[PDB]
Amino acid sequence: GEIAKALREIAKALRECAWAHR
Amino acid sequence: GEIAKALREIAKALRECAWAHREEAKA
Amino acid sequence: GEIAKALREIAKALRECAWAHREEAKAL
Amino acid sequence: GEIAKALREIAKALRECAWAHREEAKAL
Amino acid sequence: GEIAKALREIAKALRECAWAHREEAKALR
Amino acid sequence: GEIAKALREIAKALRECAWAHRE
Amino acid sequence: GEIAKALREIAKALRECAWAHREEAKA
Repeated sequence: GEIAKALREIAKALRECAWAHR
Repeated sequence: GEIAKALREIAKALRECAWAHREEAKA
Repeated sequence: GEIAKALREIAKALRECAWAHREEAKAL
Repeated sequence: GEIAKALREIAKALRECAWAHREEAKAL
Repeated sequence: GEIAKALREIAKALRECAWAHREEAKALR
Repeated sequence: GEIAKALREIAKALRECAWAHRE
Repeated sequence: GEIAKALREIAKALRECAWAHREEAKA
């Protein structure tokens, strides 16, 4: 579903926020 | 749908927040 | 719809958090 | 609706997180 | 509702993240 | 509900993000 | 459900964000 896909996109962005902290 | 579209906008904003932190790490 | 509008408000707030943090990075 | 109200509360809290950074930006 | 209650719990957690950021920044003086 | 449980998990994770900077 | 699974993925990402911030603070 499109909503689930967007939520996974949100998670991916948050993983970027954590990896930026590298 | 517009809910999914708004959620994608949130993801986009969070990628900004990632970009800002990278600029923080380099500063 | 009201939920979509609230979600966009969340996105706006997060753009406001990115802006504020860039200013921290520039203040440092 | 209650869900939209809670989502707006989340946006408001995130504007607080921005505020916290701005106060820092003006200090630092 | 349970979903709304959980979302409010998220808002509360974020207000805690704002408070913590403010104190961390002040702890670094 | 499963969605409500995951949302509470998100809240719990955010409290960890707060404790990290308290730490 | 797929939505609940995605939300749990978001929670997991935020737990990453706490681990990363904690190490930043200790570094």
